[PDB]
Amino acid sequence: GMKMLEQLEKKLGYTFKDKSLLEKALTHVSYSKKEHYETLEFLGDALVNFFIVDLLVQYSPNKREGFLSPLKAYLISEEFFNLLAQKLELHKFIRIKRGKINETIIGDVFEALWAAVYIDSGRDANFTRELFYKLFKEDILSAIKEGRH
Amino acid sequence: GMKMLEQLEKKLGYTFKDKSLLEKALTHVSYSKKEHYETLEFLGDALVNFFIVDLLVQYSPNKREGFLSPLKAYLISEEFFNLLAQKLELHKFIRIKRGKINETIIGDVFEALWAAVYIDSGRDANFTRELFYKLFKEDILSAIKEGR
Ligand SMILES: [Mg+2]
Ligand SMILES: [Mg+2]
Repeated sequence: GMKMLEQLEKKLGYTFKDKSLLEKALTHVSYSKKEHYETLEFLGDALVNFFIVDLLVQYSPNKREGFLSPLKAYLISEEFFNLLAQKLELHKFIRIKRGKINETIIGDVFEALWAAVYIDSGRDANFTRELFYKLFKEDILSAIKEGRH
Repeated sequence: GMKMLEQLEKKLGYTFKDKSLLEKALTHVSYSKKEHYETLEFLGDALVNFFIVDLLVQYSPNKREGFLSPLKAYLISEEFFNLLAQKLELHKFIRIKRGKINETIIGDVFEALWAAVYIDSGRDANFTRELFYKLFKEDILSAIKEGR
């Protein structure tokens, strides 16, 4: 009946001050050239990279870089990022032209989405960090015990 | 603390609650197989990459990723990390046995220092990022505008 252009803030557990910041992260070039998520994703690349290795360092049974690197590569692959986005029904809110979206846009939007939240929050790394954990902390650890990649 | 640490802190502009936390970041495995900077370096790598890209995203006059990546590549270079490490004469505090300090090792310790700052502060990314800007934002800015 309702919820089509949004409901994702209800998934995240975060309501944006600036809606066009959430929009932008969900907007691919083909749909909008003025403002799309390219610059947000670049930030979100490194922003999310820190959220994950900060967990890695803490919960991995090892500690040595040799056992952390192959595990790190996995937890920050588009593939895994998809499994994290699926929990967001991300594909649903992306604003993309034509019928070819793909798995590359997704994780990237997954990337631009946590950078938008970051920036929305007034550059609140901790909060945003914590918002990220409430959603996928569970899943990352799990992925840490089974040892994938 | 100790008869040395205390000065790394005044330069850094931050005093640790955990003294051995800062030491482990300065300690090469050659000096202590048990507690050495390797894991902190893991953290601080992602940590430092974050602070710097954040500044990049913010102050770059060109936003196109095709413009961003390059300067970034330098901003995380071990060359540039050494530029920043010089600001606290970090080689002076590094713990190492049989063998000499390098720029690489200095870059690895730079990373490890910031992860330890981050952890010792209560895993406070905001505070740590600001301490990082207080010290280095000015050099990163002059840098971004193709400052040799
Ligand atoms: Mg990406
Ligand atoms: Mg390193």
